Amino acid sequence: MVFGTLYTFPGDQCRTIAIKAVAKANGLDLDIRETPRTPDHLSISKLGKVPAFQGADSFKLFECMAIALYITSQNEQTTLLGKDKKEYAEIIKWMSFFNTEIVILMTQQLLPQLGVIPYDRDQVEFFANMTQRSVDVVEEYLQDRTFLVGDQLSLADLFCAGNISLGFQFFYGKAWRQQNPNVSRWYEMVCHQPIYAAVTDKFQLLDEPKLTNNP
Amino acid sequence: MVFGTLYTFPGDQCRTIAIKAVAKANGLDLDIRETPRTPDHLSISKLGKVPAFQGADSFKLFECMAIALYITSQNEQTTLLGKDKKEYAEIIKWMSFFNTEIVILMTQQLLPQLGVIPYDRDQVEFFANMTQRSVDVVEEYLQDRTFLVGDQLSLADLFCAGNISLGFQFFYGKAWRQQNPNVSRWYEMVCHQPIYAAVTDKFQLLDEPKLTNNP
Ligand SMILES: N[C@@H](CCC(=O)N[C@@H](CS)C(=O)NCC(=O)O)C(=O)O
Ligand SMILES: N[C@@H](CCC(=O)N[C@@H](CS)C(=O)NCC(=O)O)C(=O)O
Repeated sequence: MVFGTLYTFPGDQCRTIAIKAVAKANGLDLDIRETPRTPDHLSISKLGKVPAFQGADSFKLFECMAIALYITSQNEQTTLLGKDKKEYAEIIKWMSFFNTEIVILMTQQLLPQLGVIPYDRDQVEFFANMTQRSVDVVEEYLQDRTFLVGDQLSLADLFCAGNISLGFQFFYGKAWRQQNPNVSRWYEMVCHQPIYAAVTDKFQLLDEPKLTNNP
Repeated sequence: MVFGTLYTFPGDQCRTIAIKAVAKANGLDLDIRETPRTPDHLSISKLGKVPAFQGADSFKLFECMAIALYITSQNEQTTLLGKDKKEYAEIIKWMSFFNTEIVILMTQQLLPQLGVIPYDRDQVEFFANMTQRSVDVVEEYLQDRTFLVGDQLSLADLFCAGNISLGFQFFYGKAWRQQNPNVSRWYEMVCHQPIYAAVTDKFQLLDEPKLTNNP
């Protein structure tokens, strides 16, 4: 049967890819609802935030990290949560870092350029820079590393790749990829893992950025 | 011996209380460094962010959630990480929700009123409101609940109480506590748990808020 219901937006959302991916890998079928702010969604997330999740259980969850972790843990033989307590903590670290120091700031960089939140290039430039100095941490970390954590694919690879994909959809052109080769190489690798590619549209990179200022 | 080193600010910092508390409960001694941005701190957190942690191991960690979880997990008999996979996920949820939907917004409410980041009352009012509608989720959730997760104290109680304490230091006067009785009652309860009170200054609540606008 269906293991539960996941409320999200249409397509390949930054905070949802990794959740779909580990569900299909662990053999848990999800019903996907792509219409936010319905009574059943707000029953989980009173604020109407995506992603939100309800088990067939009807066990309720919000926060993308919690949903990803709960799904992943269903498989007591999983390989994706590290070898030992150290590596588990590293996975928590990178998930939390990508969710707060990259996605949040990149969103402040992006929304003004789409019209959503009010616009100001001096403010938009501030966030582009802060976003980039956080990504720089990852660029340098991945020098001579293949995976974020240990020697095989983990939930952090899938979750954080999914997060950063926002950057590859809008800002990260060939030029950017030239200055950020390790992140580019790692991202491109995660996106070609079967577990991840199974639940996403076809991989594709920008030539020119779709965005600079002003709009 | 010392289990490791924790870099933080002086006193009862929103993202550190819970880390000190579970360390002293699990019998792990920490060296506490209260001077940020030293070479050994930036060796962990290149961005100079607090909290950061280095084991005697010299296992390195940043992100308060990851540090709290790593310390807590050292005690394979711990009671603080829930009964089963459902409750573990609930703890992740509340930790992540408090860290992003409350502390982050409350910080945007606070900094302009202290001079740090530029000031604007229309913007400061926006964040006060968003902060409060996230706290409202917790107020309503705690109606007829004692603990955030299950029937006993958990890491989420300690971590999230520690987070929200920022609100009690600056904005949450007797008036506020009247409109938010469940959060007030729960917070006051966590702050009197020995594990938590052991590593904090003496509990104390505001009468009038220390802050409104303008400054
Ligand atoms: N702290 C949440 C953030 C979730 C979030 O903010 N989602 C956005 C979409 S990416 C949303 O649903 N916004 C609707 C709203 O904020 O009202 C998490 O980590 O899961
Ligand atoms: N995502 C981090 C946030 C840590 C953070 O931003 N800490 C603040 C103090 S509360 C800091 O150190 N700021 C210094 C800076 O940003 O340069 C976490 O959850 O641990």
